Amino acid sequence: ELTEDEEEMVEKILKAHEETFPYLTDDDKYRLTQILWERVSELSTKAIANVVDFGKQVPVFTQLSTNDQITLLKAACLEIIILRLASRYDDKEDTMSFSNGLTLTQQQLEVGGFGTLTPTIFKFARSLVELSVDTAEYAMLSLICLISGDRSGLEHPEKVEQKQEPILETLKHYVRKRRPDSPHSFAKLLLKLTDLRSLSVKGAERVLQPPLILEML
Amino acid sequence: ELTEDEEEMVEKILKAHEETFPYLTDDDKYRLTQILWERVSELSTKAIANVVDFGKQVPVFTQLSTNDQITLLKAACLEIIILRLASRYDDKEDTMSFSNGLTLTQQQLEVGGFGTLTPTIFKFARSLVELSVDTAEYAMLSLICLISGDRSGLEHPEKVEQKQEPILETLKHYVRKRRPDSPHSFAKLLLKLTDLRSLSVKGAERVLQLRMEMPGELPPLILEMLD
Repeated sequence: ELTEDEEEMVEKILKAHEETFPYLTDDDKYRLTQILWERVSELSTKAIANVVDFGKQVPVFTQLSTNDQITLLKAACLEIIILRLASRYDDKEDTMSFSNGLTLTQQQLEVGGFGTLTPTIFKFARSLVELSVDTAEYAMLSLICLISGDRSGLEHPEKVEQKQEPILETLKHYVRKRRPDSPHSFAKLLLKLTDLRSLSVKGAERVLQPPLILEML
Repeated sequence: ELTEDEEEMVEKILKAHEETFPYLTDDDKYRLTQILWERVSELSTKAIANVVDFGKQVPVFTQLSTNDQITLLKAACLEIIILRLASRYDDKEDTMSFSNGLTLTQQQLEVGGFGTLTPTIFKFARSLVELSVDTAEYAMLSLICLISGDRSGLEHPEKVEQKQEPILETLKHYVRKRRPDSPHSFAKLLLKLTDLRSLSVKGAERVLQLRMEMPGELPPLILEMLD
């Protein structure tokens, strides 16, 4: 249905996601018993560590200068974690899941450490489900976040943009193959990257209210 | 060590140690004159810092999750530093010497950072000199400490274990090369790891009291590990 290279790209990108963001409800989730943002903060360390590994597993990124890898990961990290979190949203049950299996309702999150943002997080995640976004799309779309040539202070921003160009074409074709009917689908998907930038800033604000990892040279 | 891979592995692990643990008596060691703890505690930062580098530079360790790297490094950091500090124990003069060259005596350390542990540290270090332990064997034991499947909270403890096994076999053959006469030396060297666990757990207890109840809590890499 699609180029041979591209299908190679999808699989490598998917596989990189899958290896560093395993599937859920096999090794089931749990719904909590009882105000408890302790775990949420706990899982942050591991969550970021995994996004790093995601990049290690995708030569393209591995092609880039070590400085640029750090710069892009620094800038991308929270965006990709949010996208992952959205990825685990359960439409049926109106819940979100952490990599541990901890599963929480919107209201439980509002009261805990997710604030007034929680509604806007859920709306976004719901938006992706309307667009029938799949694991492959989540992965590639993250990689588009990672390899973004507008980050401040890159050594070779032009190189970064070059590396980004094939994933963009691949995403387009994959989306087209899943959605031959709807020519709007690709634009809609990328513009959720815009949503994610804006959402990311707001989420970061609430983080306030990686030095061992940074030692990667 | 037997296979060409093993001899290679020794060289790699040895090299990484040397790269992160420079030789001493050259940039010679010196004794100040008269208190000392601040001198000791500052040097902690580098000491930790180099162990991180040791991990950075080493076969296989890099292969595993970023998480597991972090988990193992936190877990193993004090054991490796104690082992390193033992390497520099001087048998004639009864001294332990630091990065800089600063060299000290058992009593000085008792007043210095070490306190009640100091006797048990020196006992241990004495024990390693008896077994005639060399730089390469020190480097292997550090990685073996590092690559340890038993540490709590690992993502893939089975892999960490599998990654450990060739280094163990390699250490064995190397020990066999150096000690054809006594075949129980490899067993003896392993049991020193069990000593170092116990020694390390006591070490941590002192670190917690001393650093927080400290004039200066710094710095940024150093905090994360001990925590």
